Amino acid sequence: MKRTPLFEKHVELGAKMVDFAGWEMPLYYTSIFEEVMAVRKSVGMFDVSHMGEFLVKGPEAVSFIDFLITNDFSSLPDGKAIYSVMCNENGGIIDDLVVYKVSPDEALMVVNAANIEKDFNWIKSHSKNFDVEVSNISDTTALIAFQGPKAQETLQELVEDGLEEIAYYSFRKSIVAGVETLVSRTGYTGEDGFELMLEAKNAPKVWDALMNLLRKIDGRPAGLGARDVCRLEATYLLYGQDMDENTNPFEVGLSWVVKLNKDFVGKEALLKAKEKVERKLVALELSGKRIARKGYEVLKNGERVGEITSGNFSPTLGKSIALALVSKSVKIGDQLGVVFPGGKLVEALVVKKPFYRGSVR
Repeated sequence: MKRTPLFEKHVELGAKMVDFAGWEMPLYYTSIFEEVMAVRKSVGMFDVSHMGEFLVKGPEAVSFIDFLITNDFSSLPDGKAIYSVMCNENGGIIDDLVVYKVSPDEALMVVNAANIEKDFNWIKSHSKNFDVEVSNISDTTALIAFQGPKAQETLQELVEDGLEEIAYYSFRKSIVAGVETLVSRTGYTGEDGFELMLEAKNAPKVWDALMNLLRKIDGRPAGLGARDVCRLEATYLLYGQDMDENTNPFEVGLSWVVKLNKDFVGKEALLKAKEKVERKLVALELSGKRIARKGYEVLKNGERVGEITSGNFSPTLGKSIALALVSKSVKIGDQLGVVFPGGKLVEALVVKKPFYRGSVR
């Protein structure tokens, strides 16, 4: 499996390793629940160096990005990032991502680990008519997520610039624990927090410095187990589980990242798609302790209405929770049934999204 520049650190901390998108990653260090608690109460630090980063440099960086993504990038000012999806000609989601507008001549794209190759090939196969050069810097770049209600007050000590100034989804080049870092107020937890992008060679030192601070505030390093629990609670999506090329943005609650007033790949397909949205992604709270998994059939009074996309147990709400892609007819308050292996039906209630809103700005 692929190894992050922090692999040795994880093993040393005694984390239980798991395979994620071909990467050898920490499922947890102590326990999934203790790590989720850390994120919800103090600080949870995640190694997300498996994420990919692409650089788009050139006079037409802005137009190129605006052409590739569904969200409006042509308006973003320097130092601002944007969440979006990138669609194919048929409106299918190739991947969701975050693009940083460094300057009119430079944009940075952070994409999902499992999609680095697919994404990069797609982006490069579309740079032809744009005065830009696209490069993949993933191989030498690391990314650390410092998340929690106490993330800022804890991290400040090591950052030479004021974190307060950095607004939600804004970023700034600064120095962290003595190394150049691209610091953004972004996250996947539902709590306040930042992501620290840096040269892979400097990841070990930054991680150790941060670990030092965590022990002081009773925070903790957090693995993929806690990452999935927190993102699901926050009701954020995970490409491949909740959406893929067989779903368009409107079907999974991402209409807000699609701006049809501009031109982009998949535009025409999406105009038509918007006219007939036949599916939706709903939040479910199941009865019992069993966790629903992707693919489990979801029924309404005995008739199929869709299927589970993501499932897990939320210690924050003390409930088995799930996301499910179902027919447009399903509404909040409905009593559904989830078919577990062996045909066992488990009751589920449709609830308003998101399950939980923390300290995120």
